[PDB]
Amino acid sequence: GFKQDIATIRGDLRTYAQDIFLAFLNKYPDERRYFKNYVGKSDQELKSMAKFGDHTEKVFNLMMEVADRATDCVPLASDANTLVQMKQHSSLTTGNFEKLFVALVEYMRASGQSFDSQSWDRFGKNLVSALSSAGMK
Ligand code: HEM
Ligand SMILES: O=[N+]([O-])c1ccc(O)cc1
Repeated sequence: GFKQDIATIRGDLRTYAQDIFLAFLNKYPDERRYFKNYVGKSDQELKSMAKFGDHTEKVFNLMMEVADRATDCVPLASDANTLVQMKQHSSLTTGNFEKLFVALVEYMRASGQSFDSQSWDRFGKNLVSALSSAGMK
């Protein structure tokens, strides 16, 4: 289930982080805008860049901490608040997050693997709702 999926992702965090983020950027290419140093680079080119891997790992690390502190896929209001208040997120809406979680849920379905995709779908919805509540537009 959802706890096991956190263990699976954490187990190979850099590979899942890159694979899922790239699925996100390729599914929603206008999102590439917020990431000026990833513009005009192939998946392969990006996976060779230390800093691409480092930033995606830090994002998915924090995402896995928020997932782990959640109860029945409902995140803490304080985790939501952390995500709205970070300077790096100051020009984002809930739609940016929605799209990430649509990409994460589609990756999992398309994976060979028994991910609890419906739980990640629900976690994404709950987090987008909590982010709104904490004042993100
Ligand atoms: C659960 C979802 C997300 C989490 C946990 C998260 C977490 C983080 C973290 C930890 C950083 C700092 C990275 C570092 O210093 O290396 C960061 C930066 C950033 N995040 Fe997010 N983020 C999320 C979603 C998004 C989304 C959906 C967008 C845009 C569509 C976004 C845009 C950015 C940008 C532009 C930065 C700064 C530049 C960069 O580090 O690449 N984030 N985020
Ligand atoms: O998935 N994301 O939103 C990300 C991914 C990588 C990054 O450096 C910043 C944000």
